[PDB]
Amino acid sequence: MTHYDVVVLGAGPGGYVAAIRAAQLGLSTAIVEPKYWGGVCLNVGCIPSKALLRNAELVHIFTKDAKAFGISGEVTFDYGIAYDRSRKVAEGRVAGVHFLMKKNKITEIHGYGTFADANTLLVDLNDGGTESVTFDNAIIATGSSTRLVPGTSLSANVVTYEEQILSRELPKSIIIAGAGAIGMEFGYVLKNYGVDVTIVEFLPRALPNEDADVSKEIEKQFKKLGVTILTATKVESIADGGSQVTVTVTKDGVAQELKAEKVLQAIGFAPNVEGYGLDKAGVALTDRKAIGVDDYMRTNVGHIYAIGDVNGLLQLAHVAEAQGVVAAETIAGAETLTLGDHRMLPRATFCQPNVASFGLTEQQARNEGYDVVVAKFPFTANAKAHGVGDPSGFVKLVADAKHGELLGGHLVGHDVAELLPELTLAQRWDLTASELARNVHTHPTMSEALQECFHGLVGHMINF
Amino acid sequence: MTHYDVVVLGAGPGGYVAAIRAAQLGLSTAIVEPKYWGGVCLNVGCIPSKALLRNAELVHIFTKDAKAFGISGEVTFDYGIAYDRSRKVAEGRVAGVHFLMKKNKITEIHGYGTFADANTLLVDLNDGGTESVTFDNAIIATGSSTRLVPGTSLSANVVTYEEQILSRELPKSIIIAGAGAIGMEFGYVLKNYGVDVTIVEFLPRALPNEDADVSKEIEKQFKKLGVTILTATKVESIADGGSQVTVTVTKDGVAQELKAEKVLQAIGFAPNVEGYGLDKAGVALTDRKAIGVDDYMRTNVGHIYAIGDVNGLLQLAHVAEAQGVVAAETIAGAETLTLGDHRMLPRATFCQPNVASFGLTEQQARNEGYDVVVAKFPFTANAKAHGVGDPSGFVKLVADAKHGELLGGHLVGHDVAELLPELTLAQRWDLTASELARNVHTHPTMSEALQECFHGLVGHMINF
Ligand SMILES: Cc1cc2nc3c(=O)[nH]c(=O)nc-3n(C[C@H](O)[C@H](O)[C@H](O)COP(=O)(O)OP(=O)(O)OC[C@H]3O[C@@H](n4cnc5c(N)ncnc54)[C@H](O)[C@@H]3O)c2cc1C
Ligand SMILES: Cc1cc2nc3c(=O)[nH]c(=O)nc-3n(C[C@H](O)[C@H](O)[C@H](O)COP(=O)(O)OP(=O)(O)OC[C@H]3O[C@@H](n4cnc5c(N)ncnc54)[C@H](O)[C@@H]3O)c2cc1C
Ligand SMILES: CC(=O)Nc1cccc(NC(=O)CN(C)S(=O)(=O)c2cc(C)cc(C(F)F)c2)c1
Ligand SMILES: CC(=O)Nc1cccc(NC(=O)CN(C)S(=O)(=O)c2cc(C)cc(C(F)F)c2)c1
Repeated sequence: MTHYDVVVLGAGPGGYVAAIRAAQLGLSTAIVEPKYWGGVCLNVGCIPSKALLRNAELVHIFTKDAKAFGISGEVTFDYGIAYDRSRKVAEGRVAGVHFLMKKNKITEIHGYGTFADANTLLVDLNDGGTESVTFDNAIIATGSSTRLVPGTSLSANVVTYEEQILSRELPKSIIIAGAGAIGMEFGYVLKNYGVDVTIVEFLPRALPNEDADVSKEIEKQFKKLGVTILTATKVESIADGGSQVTVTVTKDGVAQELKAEKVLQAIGFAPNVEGYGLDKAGVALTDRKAIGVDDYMRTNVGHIYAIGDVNGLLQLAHVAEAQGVVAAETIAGAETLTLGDHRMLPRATFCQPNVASFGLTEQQARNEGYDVVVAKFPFTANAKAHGVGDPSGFVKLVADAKHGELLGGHLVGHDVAELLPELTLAQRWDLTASELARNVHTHPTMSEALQECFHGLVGHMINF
Repeated sequence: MTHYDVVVLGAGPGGYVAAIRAAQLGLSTAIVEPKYWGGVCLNVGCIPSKALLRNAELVHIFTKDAKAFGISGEVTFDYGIAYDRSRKVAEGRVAGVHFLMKKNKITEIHGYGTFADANTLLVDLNDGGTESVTFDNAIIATGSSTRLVPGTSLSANVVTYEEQILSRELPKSIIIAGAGAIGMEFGYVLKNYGVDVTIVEFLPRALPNEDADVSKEIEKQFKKLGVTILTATKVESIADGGSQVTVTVTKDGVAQELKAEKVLQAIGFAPNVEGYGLDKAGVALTDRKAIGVDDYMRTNVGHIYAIGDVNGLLQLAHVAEAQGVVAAETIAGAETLTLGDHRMLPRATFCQPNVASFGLTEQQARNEGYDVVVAKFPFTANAKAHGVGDPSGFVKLVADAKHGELLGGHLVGHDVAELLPELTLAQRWDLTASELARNVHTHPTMSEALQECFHGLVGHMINF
């Protein structure tokens, strides 16, 4: 029944960063994790997927663009080597998490935690033992799990991201349920490695959380890649027949069968809230079955916090880390700053072209009553995008007309995920388009498209 | 004869942007240019060089990283096709400038302008003949020319960037005089296309304007590429023997002869100040033979401005454009913002890894009496850099300890030229390290390294 100021449940990006921050602030800290040090993100998520996406991008270059770059010769690509590299990358970063745990003198507890009451955690140790731990504060960082299409089940040929990303061998053909970031990214990797890919989306646009202009562009790019995207299409049932999987869908009010060797379920993620005594701690769930929190990540139990995907606010790694910092700082009574409207946080999808966005879409800002101004600059007017060989896409900024404060930003193009920091910095610290347009951007860079958008928000664009 | 509110001399990025902004402000504008619409940058500079650099980077990726990416096959690369694409990119961007001039109702005058007095310009027209233009304001935007090693001359095998970048065929070997951005970029392109490359630099490090830690890292990567860099070495003579060029260099009083098929002179650029009647307009030069200007780009003649490389302040394209906007706004009496100390402006070099920086180096900040705080984050601790396959390099931020105000930032790594905007926005609008550390950066991106540097400036890094 050892005692810690802080016990962290789960060691994904939210949990292990919260534990570092608590340790930095002088708090005795323990973190409890049975399986994934670094969580989903480092083991089977962000880290390995970005390695596989880079490999896929190089296939797409040394295949579709070789002639235009003066590259000649018969090239072959081996997905197994891409897989192997992704696992070595993941393993190196996981070893990093353990290094940081030791550097900060955080106690690792290798097992699964169940609450006995608001201040007691019982742990089933990976070695078979059972141990108890008490705490002054708890940080729940237990993540989310894949949501299955209602009525369907997993099987040999019907998999979540986890089994798919851990496969060294690819199928001949796949059907991906869900056109969010995960489904689109897997579609990009598999199609470039020669898998027939169909992506099925219930809403009428791929990447339906994005601005509709962005959805339209990414649909066009994926069609050119040879991916079939079926939008406004409901998956009714999934039947694993062994040698093929049959997906029954409704589209245009008509039931139709699609067949493939494999099916990836990627329709969303549900917070992990069952099976570890949240009820014994007294912790309340929202109507959506996420752990409710306030702006300081506090649950309804004042000394128990919930960070990362388990609160369902914005299920991304940098959000989990930032929420972990807020919780640790709030526990310690240190100066913190809350995150505010989580819609303003940045996010990206790492197919090529990238999609990167923050804040409100143009349609959302109009619906919420802002006096909306929009500036859109296409990368066909950017010198760097032509030099790199990919002038597709654009930057679209949405601002409020009273002072030119930013409401959102929507980017699609080559490597645009790196371009968000200046925009979220301005939004957070109340710099307007008039201040942003005076910030000189290096030439020739993709980032010059930001500066032309600022000009268009305040007056007239120059190089457009 | 014909009269304009504003006449712009030269149509590089400085001139043609100044003319657009003057036009936007309602001033009747003409722009005089004999040869390069888009100037050096769009025709023989930034635009085609970044196209060649992308081709070279794809050679490097296959050549050194093919095996690790699972790519097999005997591949050849044809520099001729890189060359052809660089010209097509340049020609499209020049057509763009012409579209912008007509969209903004700017009069193009196709010829070479000479001042007759402080309000009259004589134009020798390309189509034969002479026209006289009078003006109320003039913007001199006449650029710079290559400085040669004293006593040397151009010949068939001794060239500037202009003849070299217009060459469709490559030599077997080359000596590059000067390890500035231009010399390093050509060295990167030519070495990747199989040329034996030696770069000779008078100062004791390559990219000597950069922070010494950045120079050390780029020298290391170039040595791994196989480029010989000779630092603290003075070129004293260049003798073109037709079949070979002999370059005599000295270091520590010892002389040595270097031989190669070709020599590229890239030791610097001198403002263009002779031969177009500056004396007749009354415009004064600095001791270094640049046109002297104040903070609003005005020469000693109050209604004559000088922008871009001809004022020698910081000979970069985005600087020329920014100075053009200031000059045009000042002429019109519009609200403007001076650029201040030009050392704070951003700059980048586009070999791989990129180098990108702004502001003071750590040593310059120490020498000027700041209370210097430094934070350095290596890309070996960045998840995106490992996924991309290039974890080399770092981000190094220099701040003042009183409030955490940024003094400079120095980046070397994969595609880091895109990461400067947040740093220069914060420096310009007085956001300190403690405001920057709260800006959430998307995961996994190279930009997360910025956020970790902010944490180190205000406290302790988390993921390092
Ligand atoms: C394929 C894929 C790609 C992704 N790519 C990105 C991307 O590029 N960028 C991005 O920002 N996000 C990405 N994500 C999302 C990202 O993985 C999650 O947002 C992130 O991992 C959430 O972190 P977390 O700490 O909240 O939870 P998790 O990383 O899910 O970690 C929670 C941990 O809690 C442990 N746990 C659960 N219950 C208990 C218990 N009772 N006791 C002890 N431990 C317990 C689990 O074992 C798990 O390791 C991706 C996700 C997937 C699936
Ligand atoms: C190989 C190379 C690569 C470069 N890469 C980059 C890069 O990546 N990023 C960057 O920011 N900078 C880069 N530069 C520098 C960039 O090219 C210059 O800073 C930029 O061109 C300066 O713009 P400017 O308008 O001052 O002058 P210029 O572009 O030199 O244009 C001046 C124009 O004035 C005209 N002119 C001269 N005298 C007269 C006259 N009397 N009458 C009429 N017209 C006249 C000339 O014909 C010319 O077209 C590079 C330069 C080179 C050589
Ligand atoms: C002093 C010293 O040697 N320290 C050291 C040693 C070994 C490893 C590490 N650090 C890592 O391994 C960093 N990783 C854990 S990470 O997956 O790259 C990652 C993950 C996340 C969520 C966010 C980032 C963000 F920072 F980019 C990076 C530090
Ligand atoms: C409404 C409409 O149809 N407009 C249109 C049509 C055709 C072309 C263009 N514009 C260009 O071609 C832009 N170029 C000239 S540029 O070389 O790319 C360039 C150069 C510099 C110095 C800086 C940038 C910076 F913006 F990135 C870009 C506009």
